[PDB]
Parts: sequence; C-alpha cells; structure tokens
Amino acid sequence: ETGIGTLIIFIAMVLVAAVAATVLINTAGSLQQRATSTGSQTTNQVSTGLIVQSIYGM
Amino acid sequence: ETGIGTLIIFIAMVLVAAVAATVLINTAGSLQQRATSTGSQTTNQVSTGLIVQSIYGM
Repeated sequence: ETGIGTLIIFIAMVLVAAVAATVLINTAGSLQQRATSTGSQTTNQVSTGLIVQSIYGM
Repeated sequence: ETGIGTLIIFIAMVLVAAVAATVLINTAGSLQQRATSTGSQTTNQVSTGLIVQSIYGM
C-alpha cells in the first residue's frame, strides 16, 4: 500500500530540511564576528591620533 | 475462490493506511506549537531593551 512508501520518504524529507537549516545558522554566526570586529576597529582608527606641540634645535 | 481472499487483505490495507495518516497529523501538530512560540518570543526579544539616562555621583 501507499502508506509504507509515504513514511520512508517522510524521514528523508525531514533530514534534508535540517541540512539547509544548518547552513543558514553557521553562515550567520561566521558573519557576526567579522561585522562586530570591523565596527570596533574602525571606531579606534578614526579617534586615535598624534599631535606635535613644538620643535626645538641646538 | 479469489473473492474470499480479496476481502481479508482489503481490511488490512485500510488499517495500514490509517496508521501512516496518524503519523503525519501528530507530527504537524507538534511542530505547530513550537513554530508559533518561537515567532512570538523573538518579537519580544528584539523590541525590548533598557536605556541609561544620566549618572550622578556624591
């Protein structure tokens, strides 16, 4: 009967959907750390600087 | 005759098809409550926050 064949494919459908879910989570986690670090590094880059007061010679 | 044997297997075929039907309904009902709760919890998670106005010392 059709009942047996339906159950077999059902298991396969669940496993496939889990794979595509894993890709999206892993990619978002990788891009999270890069975007956070870039923001913090740029903030330090703009604000920081050195200034010359006076120059003397002998 | 073939008529007797056909009826016996017919009963078995109906019962098997009912089993596979039950699996699909029960699984969909279980996934329904999880997906609904996840959506509502995330909406509250993003919107909610605390803000600092001013800090004084003595």
